[PDB]
Amino acid sequence: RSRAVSAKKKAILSAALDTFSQFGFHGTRLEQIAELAGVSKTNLLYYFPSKEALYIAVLRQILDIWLAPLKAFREDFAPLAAIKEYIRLKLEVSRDYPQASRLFCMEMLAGAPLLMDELTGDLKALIDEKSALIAGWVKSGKLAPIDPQHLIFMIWASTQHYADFAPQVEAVTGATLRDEVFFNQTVENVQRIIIEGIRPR
Amino acid sequence: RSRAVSAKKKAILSAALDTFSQFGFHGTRLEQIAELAGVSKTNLLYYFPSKEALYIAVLRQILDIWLAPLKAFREDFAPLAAIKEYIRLKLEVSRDYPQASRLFCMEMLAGAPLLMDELTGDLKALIDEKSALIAGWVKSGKLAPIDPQHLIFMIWASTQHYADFAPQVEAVTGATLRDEVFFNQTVENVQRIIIEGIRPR
Ligand SMILES: O=c1cc[nH]c(=O)[nH]1
Ligand SMILES: O=c1cc[nH]c(=O)[nH]1
Repeated sequence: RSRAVSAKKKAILSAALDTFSQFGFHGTRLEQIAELAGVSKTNLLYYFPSKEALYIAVLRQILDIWLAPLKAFREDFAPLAAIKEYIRLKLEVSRDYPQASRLFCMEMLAGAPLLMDELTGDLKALIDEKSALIAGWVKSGKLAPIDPQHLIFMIWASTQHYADFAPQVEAVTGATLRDEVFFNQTVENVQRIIIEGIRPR
Repeated sequence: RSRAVSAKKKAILSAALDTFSQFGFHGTRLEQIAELAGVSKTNLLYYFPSKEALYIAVLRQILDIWLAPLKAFREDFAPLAAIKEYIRLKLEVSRDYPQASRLFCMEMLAGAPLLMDELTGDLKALIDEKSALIAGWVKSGKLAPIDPQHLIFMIWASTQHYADFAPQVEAVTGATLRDEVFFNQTVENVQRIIIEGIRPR
């Protein structure tokens, strides 16, 4: 129920996200997340009883933000239209919450030492469910023949690139996703290549 | 053509790759690399005169392997044909050099503090050139109305994804790129999407 209690959790998690994304799992101290969140170690431990708990809690939060649109897919959506929106939402999150993207990525680079079993469990189940859905777009003629998972990965890869690889994107273009023009150019290009790449012909 | 020299340089670069990717730039000490490599610190310093130099060297290796195919591009090439093969080769290097790929990615996550000059200098310079080429194919009607820079980033993103997000790919797929049937499934699919997506119509 409680909004106060949620406000406090979100503050700890937000503070945690920022520290972890700078110092890493092993480099980060609970003492510092507490300082930045404006709460005591005791209070932090009361909500997240181990650094491992907290860290997993922030990573899960990113997944929920990311997977929302995909969880929202239903058997009778217009597929191409749904995918365009998913791409858009994913690029919005790369612009808005790039440190989220970065931490998730950091954890991957280390081998998902903490998040692995979460990927093999909840994530896989969710992807299996929506792969079937997509295969059914394919089976019914609404999409070109494409393997669902590689398509799902492609959306993830191509949208997260702009946060994760921002320094390189900036290096070559002079721009970041916070330039409204460049955001739009990016959305148009990622959408076109992907969507035209899966449009039925 | 000097036997023990060649061998030490390789021992140092490999030791450097492994150590940096565990502990990061600042977590690493030259002593560790030297130790791991079976050379003294002084010896190492003759091959590479600072920690910064060594680190740019390992990342410069994977940069040259990645870019090889792109430097190859010329005005008269069949554009689809060439993009097809580029995708194939990029995924090959994801299969074979995933640790190198991961380190490049980490440097990106860090803001590219140490690599920026390379990105803003030589790499930009190259991508500007090969952008012009690709820009050419589009102008002449040989490709769809695309922005070269973003097509290149999607190739990078989708192909490097299978190395950098390998645990997640395996998590949902049960496969890695070492599994031949998965490797081919990945290439066909990444190719199918990007290629169909940039085909002129
Ligand atoms: O959107 C998502 C969801 C899970 N993993 C990702 O890399 N991206
Ligand atoms: O393949 C490449 C080449 C340059 N930079 C990347 O990130 N990937």
